[PDB]
Amino acid sequence: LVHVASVEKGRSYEDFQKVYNAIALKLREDDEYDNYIGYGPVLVRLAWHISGTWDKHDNTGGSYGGTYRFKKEFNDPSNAGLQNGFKFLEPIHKEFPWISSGDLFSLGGVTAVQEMQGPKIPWRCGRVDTPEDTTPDNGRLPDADKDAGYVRTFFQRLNMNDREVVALMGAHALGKTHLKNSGYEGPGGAANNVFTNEFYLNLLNEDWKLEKNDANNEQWDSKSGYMMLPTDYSLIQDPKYLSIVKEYANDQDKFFKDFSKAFEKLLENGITFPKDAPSPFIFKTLEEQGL
Ligand code: HEM
Repeated sequence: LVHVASVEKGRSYEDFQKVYNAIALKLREDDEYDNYIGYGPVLVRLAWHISGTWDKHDNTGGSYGGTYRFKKEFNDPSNAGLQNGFKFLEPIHKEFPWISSGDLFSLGGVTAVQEMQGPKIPWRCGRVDTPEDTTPDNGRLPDADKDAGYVRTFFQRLNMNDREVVALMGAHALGKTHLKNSGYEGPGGAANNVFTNEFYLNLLNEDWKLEKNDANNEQWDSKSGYMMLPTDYSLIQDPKYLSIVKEYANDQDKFFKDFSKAFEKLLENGITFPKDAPSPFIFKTLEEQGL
């Protein structure tokens, strides 16, 4: 099963920087969402969920086909809450109807990371919408109540190794769990709409207690009001993951560079780029443009 990137007809870097900027300006404007967290975190989770359905064995799933727009995937229990991200991006799609759905959802996550002061994430265009019957079945996104061996095995299906898994999980410094969406409640730190390495610092430095929440699920909670999923906490229970947690807690730049590479890879899994494809784009932030 081969998915070849096909650039939206006649488009180039400037076109996609315009779409970036529209997303970024709306991120700035719609600041009230989720008790003033803003839409940045949910856009990052949307880009990950539309990509995290990929299966390396048969190239099903993945960001290419934009299939989150179809009911079966939109209504996956694992995707509860991401409707808010889709609705955010709808007026953007209306203004730029030429962009593919996969390109929009993945660009929304790149834009959110960068606007939240995260690393630059190179991004490539050319995902092509595919029909409803190419939508992957529910059940391909991971469970949160599991341990390190589950996490490790899960991510082999996405061709991610230990370092890439630990780097990607640093996105859990962003946003929060919502009890009605996932049966978990609370944020993982204090700066949860700024992209930093706080997730690793908090795993190492907080005093975590294993508690039950109001949905009767266990999670790790700290007296500062932070929380970790069981799969988050597994990163300090496993000695291989713990080493990498310590590395990223002690080196902000290294985390940013490893995250950028793993996140681009996540967003590009499944896609074949022609040798003649444009090189990846690195968008300027609004701040860098004086906008
Ligand atoms: C073992 C792997 C993972 C599990 C089990 C997991 C699970 C969760 C759960 C249960 C939530 C809460 C959803 C809610 O209640 O609204 C969450 C939120 C989130 N996840 Fe993950 N996740 C994983 C990996 C990742 C990855 C790889 C990324 C991106 C790189 C990511 C980004 C996020 C973001 C940014 C949020 C906050 C969303 C919000 O505030 O609306 N997750 N995740």
